[PDB]
Amino acid sequence: TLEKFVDALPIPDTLKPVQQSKEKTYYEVTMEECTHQLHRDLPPTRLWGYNGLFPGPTIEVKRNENVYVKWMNNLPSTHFLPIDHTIHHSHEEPEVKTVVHLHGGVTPDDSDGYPEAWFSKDFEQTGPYFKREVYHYPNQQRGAILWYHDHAMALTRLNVYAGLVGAYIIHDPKEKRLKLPSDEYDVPLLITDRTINEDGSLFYPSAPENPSPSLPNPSIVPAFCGETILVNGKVWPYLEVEPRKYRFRVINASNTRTYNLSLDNGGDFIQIGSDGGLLPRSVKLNSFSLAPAERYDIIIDFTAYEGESIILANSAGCGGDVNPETDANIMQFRVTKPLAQKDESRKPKYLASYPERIQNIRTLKLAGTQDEYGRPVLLLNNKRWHDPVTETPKVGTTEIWSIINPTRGTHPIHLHLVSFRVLDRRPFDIARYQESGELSYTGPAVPPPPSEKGWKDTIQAHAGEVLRIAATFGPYSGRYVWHCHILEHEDYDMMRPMDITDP
Ligand SMILES: [Cu+2]
Ligand SMILES: [Cu+2]
Ligand SMILES: [Cu+2]
Ligand SMILES: [Cu+2]
Repeated sequence: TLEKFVDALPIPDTLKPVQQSKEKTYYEVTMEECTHQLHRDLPPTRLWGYNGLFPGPTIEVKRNENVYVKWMNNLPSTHFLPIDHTIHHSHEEPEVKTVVHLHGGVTPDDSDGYPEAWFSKDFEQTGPYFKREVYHYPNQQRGAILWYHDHAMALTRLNVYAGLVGAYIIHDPKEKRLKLPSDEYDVPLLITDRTINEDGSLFYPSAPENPSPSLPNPSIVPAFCGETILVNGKVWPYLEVEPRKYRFRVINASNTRTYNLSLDNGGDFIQIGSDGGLLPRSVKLNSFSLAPAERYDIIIDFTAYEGESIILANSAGCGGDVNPETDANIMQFRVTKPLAQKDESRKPKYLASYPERIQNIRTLKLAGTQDEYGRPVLLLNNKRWHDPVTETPKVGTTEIWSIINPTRGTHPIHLHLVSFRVLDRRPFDIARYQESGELSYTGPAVPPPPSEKGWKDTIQAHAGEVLRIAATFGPYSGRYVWHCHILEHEDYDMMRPMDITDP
């Protein structure tokens, strides 16, 4: 049992380009097995990290900066986490496959990290949709918090759990005039839950509880809940802050876990941004939900709290009620850093302008069948990944997607390429829907909360509700994906191709 708040929060260094001109910025990032200490009292942990770091280096770019990243695999030929060879069928494929997805990137399709565009060490073998070694990110999109992570077919949950996550921030110079906290007062917080063995090794389950002797071994599990919470690669850390305003880029980089965050003194956050950038107006919040892959861009004002220790707390359980001594804690702010200068930052109310013909309305069901071993296989609209593509929006057109969730839990649905607006949620009769396919509403539609009135790319589709979103598909055409971002679901098999067409 690990003592909370004994290690300082690491802040990943910002990556430096290999080459840079006015016309092009070129980066190199190599996936490496590495070892890092995750807590004062733990032996160092074997991890996989981008440039050997966990989290990977923060990448900072400007809006419209012409950026290239050569993501390279220099990993061992065998995994250290348990592979289930039964969940995917294919010559010999390598055991360790990787591909990097820039989550939220407005990105040409062959640079988006398609799950079948994977590569092994030194690109020796490549998947059937691989086109290029050096990914192109034109960054023609709103300032926002993005993040990058592995997306390889049938291995995403393992490769991400291993450590392959990092932040990517797009800065729009037109927002500088808002005077939001910046530089050292603008800090990413990548939250990852983990279970760690006494010898410092990562624990990831090789089977569910009570496995039959015919269940494959290893077997995928449908959800993972870590015993410990890390921020920026350290267990239950502390951060010393100045008594002033900070901006935090809060990223949920966990496999399954949803957080519900608050400050233990009852203090408020100010939300300034969602996945897709600044909200139209700042939103004062006492708490917020944060499902896998969601980002909240927030201001915490420590001005009136000098000397205090304030816990970033969590009320959401994972596989049970939250434990006050463990997963109810994220990190600890200590307002004990002297002011380096006057706080000239602002927490303005007016942040951005607010968020068209409906070409199509797609009705989509979240469901799942059972495999020959009795395991649940989670599916989008009862199709497998490999089935012919059905979500085929036309480029430059707007659609409404109506996501029906008759399952017992929330699924955070992510669409690549685009960000979208949230229209509403509406409860329905689950038994009736399961029995007949008939959708009968048991309540009026509810508009999104203020947090969800801007632009999103990953959205909680709660149980027994229809969620409606609207997106304009573009600016690129090509082969992308949409999926549940619970990685244990994604990999078996809650992920579908999404082809944006250009007739
Ligand atoms: Cu993602
Ligand atoms: Cu994505
Ligand atoms: Cu799911
Ligand atoms: Cu994805």
